[PDB]
Amino acid sequence: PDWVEAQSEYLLLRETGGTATQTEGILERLRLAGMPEADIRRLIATQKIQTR
Amino acid sequence: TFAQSFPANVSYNEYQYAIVQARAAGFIDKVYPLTVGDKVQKGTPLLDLTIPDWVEAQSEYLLLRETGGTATQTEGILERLRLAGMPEADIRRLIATQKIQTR
Repeated sequence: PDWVEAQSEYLLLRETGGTATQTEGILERLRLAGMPEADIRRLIATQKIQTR
Repeated sequence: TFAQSFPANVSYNEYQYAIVQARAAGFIDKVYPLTVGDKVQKGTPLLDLTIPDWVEAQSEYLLLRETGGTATQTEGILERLRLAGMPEADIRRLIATQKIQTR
């Protein structure tokens, strides 16, 4: 579950057409949180919150 | 008159002793070819790790640098970094790159 809060926050900034400088910052807060760089690529590729 | 042979053993110098613990929690990025038994030398790479403990404060620094805060306000956030555990050598790579340090 840990990573979900920040994932959704990223997905709604994709909705509210946020800046690259703003969105990238949240992807980085995930890498540091321990999420797999691949499991992140999977996030962007489907705009879907990874849970399992 | 005496003449006795006492048995002895060769051992490691216990004044040349070092245990390498991580300053703060994190995960391992990669680990170099090195296992128990190998002969290493001062400077030999052990492992690369990512630590997100200090990141928040490093921003509190870069921020201070964009608004040109006080020199005493900068030494503050800075010495709080060395107090947090961040290595004096890795700090020089924060001021020099002007980018946060993670790995």
